[PDB]
Amino acid sequence: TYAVKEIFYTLQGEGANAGRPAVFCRFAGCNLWSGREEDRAQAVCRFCDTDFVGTDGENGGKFKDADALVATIAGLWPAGEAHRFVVCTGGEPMLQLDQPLVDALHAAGFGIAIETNGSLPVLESIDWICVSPKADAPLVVTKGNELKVVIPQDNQRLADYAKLDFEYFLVQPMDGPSRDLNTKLAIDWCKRHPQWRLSMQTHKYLNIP
Amino acid sequence: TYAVKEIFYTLQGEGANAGRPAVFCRFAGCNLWSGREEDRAQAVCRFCDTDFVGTDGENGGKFKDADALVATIAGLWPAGEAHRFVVCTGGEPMLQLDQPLVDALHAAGFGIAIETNGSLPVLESIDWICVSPKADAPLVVTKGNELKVVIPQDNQRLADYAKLDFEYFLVQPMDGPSRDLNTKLAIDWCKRHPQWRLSMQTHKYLNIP
Ligand SMILES: C[S@@+](CC[C@H](N)C(=O)[O-])C[C@H]1O[C@@H](n2cnc3c(N)ncnc32)[C@H](O)[C@@H]1O
Ligand SMILES: C[S@@+](CC[C@H](N)C(=O)[O-])C[C@H]1O[C@@H](n2cnc3c(N)ncnc32)[C@H](O)[C@@H]1O
Ligand SMILES: Nc1nc2c(c(=O)[nH]1)N[C@@H](C(=O)O)CN2
Ligand SMILES: Nc1nc2c(c(=O)[nH]1)N[C@@H](C(=O)O)CN2
Ligand code: SF4
Ligand code: SF4
Ligand SMILES: [Mn+2]
Ligand SMILES: [Mn+2]
Ligand SMILES: [Mn+2]
Ligand SMILES: [Mn+2]
Repeated sequence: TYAVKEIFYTLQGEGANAGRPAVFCRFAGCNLWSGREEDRAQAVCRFCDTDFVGTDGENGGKFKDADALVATIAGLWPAGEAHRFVVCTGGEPMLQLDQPLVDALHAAGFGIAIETNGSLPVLESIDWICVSPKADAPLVVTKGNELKVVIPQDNQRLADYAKLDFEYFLVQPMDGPSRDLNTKLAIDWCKRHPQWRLSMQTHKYLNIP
Repeated sequence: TYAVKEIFYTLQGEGANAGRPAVFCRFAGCNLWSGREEDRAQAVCRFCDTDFVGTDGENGGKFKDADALVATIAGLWPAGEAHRFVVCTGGEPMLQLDQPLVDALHAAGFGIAIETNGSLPVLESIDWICVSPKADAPLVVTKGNELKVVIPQDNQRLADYAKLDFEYFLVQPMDGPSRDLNTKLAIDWCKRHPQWRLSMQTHKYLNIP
């Protein structure tokens, strides 16, 4: 049984796959923040820009089983077109994403990517694993496809992240009152340490979902 | 002997390698346009956003041999740092880029990328080949790493491009009086034909070289 905030079709705005068309499956609930504004100031993750509370969003609800969720996802894809790609996000998707859902998606010709905070173990049958480490949470996922670190955070040990087993290392400017400031920092960080790449939140520049 | 407009260190703003730190070596001169505004109206490629006329730009000039150019390129890279990466562009870089320069760059630990219009045969020892087909020009390069097509151009057979031997198929909005309009078009194209991914000129949004 799966609780989902919203499901929509658009372009991936972040990371190495930015610009790629995908269906976004936004699971509800996160392990690092309740999602209520009253708890934000005391949460483990405090900079979230997302509403993952409830199942009242576009195409969002409580789903019977795997097949029922896949039917909604596959129905948003353009008819007759291939290159099927779903991004599982939230919220923290590893609170709900299980092997039978992964298998049902693979069966429906989808490649599966995940946006996860790294605090939970992940299914390695997932095709694209994106980890965004929170500085005050434990990091148990130390291998994957891209490590997308939102900067700046306090207690952040940025250089240590580059010793982990990932293909791509990205820093992403923290959105908020200082997005312009943080963007210049991220750019500077990459030019000083070219192992890193800049991940822009392009969907906020294109004004698309 | 190489005629170079400008050499500068920044982030690659376009394509699959967007956000990646790179030295740009912008070669002077193109075969699809003289470079002067008087000729733009009757040139083969008529939408260029770049100045590639002359050798007066930053770190520009005429270079005695390959070793002199490599020295200037390597001197812009952060000291004691690896992941060396140069983007050869222009201008049409395949007018001047040859095997000695390619070998000298590799010997200096640089991975080589090229931005080329596809009208001239490329050196297949180049590590990243980006081809941007011009609709009214011949296309003699039909295999490479990424195919980055600027849309809309007239006489453009867009879907035909998808059947060429490339790894990534990107559409990039034509900048000009209709950038916002062309961006809407590009997004819509990718969502209709998800084999294609969106390529933004992110450096114009970050306001960086
Ligand atoms: C909303 S999270 C959902 C997935 C999971 N909870 C995680 O943190 O990876 C999706 C992505 O957006 C990033 N993100 C969230 N709030 C952000 C902010 N204010 N600025 C920049 N990126 C942010 C997260 O770091 C993560 O990479
Ligand atoms: C200036 S060209 C130099 C390399 C080569 N002459 C070519 O056209 O690929 C660099 C890149 O910028 C793109 N470009 C040039 N003018 C543009 C414009 N007005 N809008 C968007 N992209 C543009 C080209 O298509 C190419 O991919
Ligand atoms: N288009 C788009 N891409 C995204 C986001 C988002 O809100 N929109 N936010 C992040 C997410 O929800 O995983 C990362 N990628
Ligand atoms: N940062 C940056 N990246 C670029 C461009 C440019 O002008 N700046 N223009 C294009 C180029 O000159 O190759 C593509 N990539
Ligand atoms: S872990 Fe991810 S989903 Fe949870 S609050 Fe932080 S950014 Fe938002
Ligand atoms: S081929 Fe490239 S460099 Fe030449 S005019 Fe066209 S966009 Fe500019
Ligand atoms: Mn988001
Ligand atoms: Mn909301
Ligand atoms: Mn340019
Ligand atoms: Mn100029």
